[PDB]
Amino acid sequence: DTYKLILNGKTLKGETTTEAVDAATAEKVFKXYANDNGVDGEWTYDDATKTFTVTE
Repeated sequence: DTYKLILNGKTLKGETTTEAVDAATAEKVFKXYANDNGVDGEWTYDDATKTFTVTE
């Protein structure tokens, strides 16, 4: 399935999707997009849209 990440940095904002078998593969692609943009923060998940958000 298509999983999405919304990257909500303080100033650096972005979005990305990855095709993955499970959510917690997608989350661990997304944490390493997030951290390697140099952006960390609180993490949420929306099951209905398969979308993570990291908010700095």
